[PDB]
Amino acid sequence: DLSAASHRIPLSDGNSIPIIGLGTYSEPKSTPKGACATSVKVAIDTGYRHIDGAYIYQNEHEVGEAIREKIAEGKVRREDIFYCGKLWATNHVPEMVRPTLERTLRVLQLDYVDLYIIEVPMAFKPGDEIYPRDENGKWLYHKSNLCATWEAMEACKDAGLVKSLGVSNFNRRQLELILNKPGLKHKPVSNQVECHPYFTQPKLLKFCQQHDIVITAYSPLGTSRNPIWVNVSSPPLLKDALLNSLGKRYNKTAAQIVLRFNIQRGVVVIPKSFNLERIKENFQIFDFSLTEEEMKDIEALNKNVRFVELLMWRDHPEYPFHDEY
Ligand SMILES: NC(=O)c1ccc[n+]([C@@H]2O[C@H](COP(=O)([O-])OP(=O)(O)OC[C@H]3O[C@@H](n4cnc5c(N)ncnc54)[C@H](OP(=O)(O)O)[C@@H]3O)[C@@H](O)[C@H]2O)c1
Ligand SMILES: C[C@]12C=CC(=O)C=C1CC[C@@H]1[C@@H]2C(=O)C[C@@]2(C)[C@H]1CC[C@]2(O)/C(O)=C/O
Repeated sequence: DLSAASHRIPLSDGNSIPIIGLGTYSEPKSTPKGACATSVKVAIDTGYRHIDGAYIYQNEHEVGEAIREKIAEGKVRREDIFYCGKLWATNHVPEMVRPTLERTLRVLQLDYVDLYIIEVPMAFKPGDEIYPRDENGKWLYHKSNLCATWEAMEACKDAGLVKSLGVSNFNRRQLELILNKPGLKHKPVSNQVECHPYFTQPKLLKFCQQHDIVITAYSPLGTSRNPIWVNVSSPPLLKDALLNSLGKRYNKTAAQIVLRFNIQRGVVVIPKSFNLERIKENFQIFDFSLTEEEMKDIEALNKNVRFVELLMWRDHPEYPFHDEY
């Protein structure tokens, strides 16, 4: 079915999305300049046709640099590349949405993005600081109004600035809000959330499928496990006994096993790697398939524990991780 040359799955709005993509977040201070650009280029050469990024990653300009060069050389046409950008918490004010998208378009130097999503359901105080906090370190929040923000996102698609609209880190309630919104124009086609063998998102996935919403699994390899923000209570996902055991069976790494797992269930994966060898390794997941029994055993690894909890914002009205899903 899915192959290296053809692995795009349909979105509810008529568009399609490559089931595998390259994630581009990397610790700014511990990441060499140009690393993201080089990686995106290698990814496209390897076969990737989906790049997931965000203005707040502070490297969106490198992403554009790489994409434009590949188009310029004729490696791919703009329509062959799928780029996803995100609207940060400090840009949820309706009037700020379009200008925020336009900024990203100017940074990437492209006419449009394939997918633009609300980064988090929580709104933070607008400004030049992506992490608002007063003198006491108290997080400066802002009253959220998802419906209004969405209408602003819908306007962007009406203007032809983005092909598809979606969300990220949205729970069932927040999704319903948009889905049941009076006079809804464009339903969200995707919800990007943490998803892997240790957090399979069983209920959220079923809900999203009822509405034809595709789930993009971020941190599909269990994250970089940076203690500064990652909950390390759970052991290294890639060190899992079963995942590695199944890997020996197909002569694949645990990383490849976990990526095959999600894409085989229709979940898009956006593994991040700025390493030449690992970028290639993560794409080699079309030359084999997991048996149903194996698929069920891997799913059974679910621990219901998030690597990305974002506890520092558990008090924000829109914190999405309080509910079961
Ligand atoms: N929307 C949201 O709220 C949200 C949140 C977090 C992340 N994301 C997106 O999701 C992407 C993926 O998640 P993530 O970066 O957190 O995590 P991840 O993709 O789960 O894991 C990345 C870590 O794994 C390493 N790695 C990559 N391939 C490997 C392989 N084959 N074997 C062993 N280690 C490997 C990477 O190091 P090397 O680079 O050295 O290979 C890096 O430290 C992000 O980069 C971003 O585009 C979205
Ligand atoms: C999840 C998150 C927000 C949405 C997104 O697309 C990607 C990321 C990955 C990096 C996270 C970021 C945050 O939410 C803020 C964090 C957690 C940052 C790493 C350190 C950080 O910048 C911090 O500690 C300041 O608050």
